[PDB]
Amino acid sequence: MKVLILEDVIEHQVRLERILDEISKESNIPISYKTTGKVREFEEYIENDEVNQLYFLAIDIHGIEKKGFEVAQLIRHYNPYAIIVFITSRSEFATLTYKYQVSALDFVDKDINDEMFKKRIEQNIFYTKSMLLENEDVVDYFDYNYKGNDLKIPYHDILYIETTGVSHKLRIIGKNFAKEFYGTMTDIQEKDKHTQRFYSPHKSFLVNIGNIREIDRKNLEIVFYEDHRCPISRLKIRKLKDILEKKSQ
Amino acid sequence: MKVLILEDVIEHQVRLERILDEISKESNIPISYKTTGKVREFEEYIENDEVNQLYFLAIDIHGIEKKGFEVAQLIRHYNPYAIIVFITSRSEFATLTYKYQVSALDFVDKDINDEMFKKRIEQNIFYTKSMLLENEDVVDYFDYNYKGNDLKIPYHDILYIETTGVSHKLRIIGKNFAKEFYGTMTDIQEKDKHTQRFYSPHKSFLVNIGNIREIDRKNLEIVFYEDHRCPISRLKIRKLKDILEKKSQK
Repeated sequence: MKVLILEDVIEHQVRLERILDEISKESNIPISYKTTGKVREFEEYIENDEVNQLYFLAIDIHGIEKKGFEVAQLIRHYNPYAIIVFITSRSEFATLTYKYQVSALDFVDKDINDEMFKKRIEQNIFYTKSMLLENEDVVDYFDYNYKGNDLKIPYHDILYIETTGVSHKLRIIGKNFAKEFYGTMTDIQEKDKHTQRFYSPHKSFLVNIGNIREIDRKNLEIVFYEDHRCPISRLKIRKLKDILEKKSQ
Repeated sequence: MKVLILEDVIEHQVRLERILDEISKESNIPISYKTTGKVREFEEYIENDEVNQLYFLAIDIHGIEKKGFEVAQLIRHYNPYAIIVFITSRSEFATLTYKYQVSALDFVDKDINDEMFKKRIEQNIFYTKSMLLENEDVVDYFDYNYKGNDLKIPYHDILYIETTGVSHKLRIIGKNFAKEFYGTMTDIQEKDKHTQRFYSPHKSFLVNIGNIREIDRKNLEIVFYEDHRCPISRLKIRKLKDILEKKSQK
């Protein structure tokens, strides 16, 4: 379980890294952390973050009050599946979270005693694991785990998956979002042989059947809901999909 | 989009519903709301029933404080990335949403003026629009097929269907667009016999029942939500259109 921490104070940096290691041994779940006080270095961290990433964000970073809210908006803007948890001594800002259009899970006051502080961040780590893990009650969600690297996003928000120049990496593209994750296109197809939620119209494209609205025969394109004529389909590959698509009833 | 509202007080239930329809016309967003006072009736629309996009909730329901949190916990249990928005008079419970591990988008106060309230409701609807993909699960679409030629476009985007010079071809008229498709006006009426979303006010026109605002008796025309009065209605057919509007939309 990869986690990201933003803290300008060395005192609270050590404190959270200590509690994280205490939980990792007690709850028997592996936790890997990356912490920085510098915004620039942490901006490169969000660039190479997990799909459902847990964030431990401060607010008053290097004399700039509400700086953490600026990076929270930035994290949410690009990743709509992030888990933003605030950790600050500026307790009065709990009201402001909503005004920043960020769907934050928790707001932890760092002035609380270590015993209750451990219990506060415990809830957030436990929520993340229990959410990502299996769950039969949850609706049709796309869960894909490739060599430790986990993913869990709804089939509704998935338009298509395309290959990348980098080995064992794929790019999931949706509405107002695009993200790179570890995995192979052959592995998803082997797991979707019965579920049948995806189709490969191109050697480098893997579309979501549920979001195919129209097919452009003349331009060799696939039109998604809200006119996303981005993936290109081959004329010979059209025959198989069209019969499968028209058999909706 | 589909929105679920939980409110026991009628005074505040109708207040939000009125504002939901007001922004629906002003920002051309189709909004279909479901309001219930009882928790058991609201839980039914979540666990045993299918999808919804936005969830507006109260906290103090039928004398039960923090009940809104308990039911919000149920929505996040079934949908971990749903959009939960709180609407309540109890301002103090704002900092308490984090205790219930509910990832709420916004906490709205009920004691604030209707000017700032409509603007705060707007923000949550504009958020849901830019987030969720406009597919079959968000709104109902006009799925038409005629001798191999297929057309699948949103119903709210259609104002009226205008006839064209070339046979077995018709044109969709929108507030910003114009799309040509193959089909017969008689074949649409034959399929929309149970659906009843299209009316024929003229031999050369087929108007969408939903986007109509007014029926001009003086100039014998049909006026839509925006100033786009182009289809023509006749006195011979105007009587059935007038009663069908008052019956369905009330």
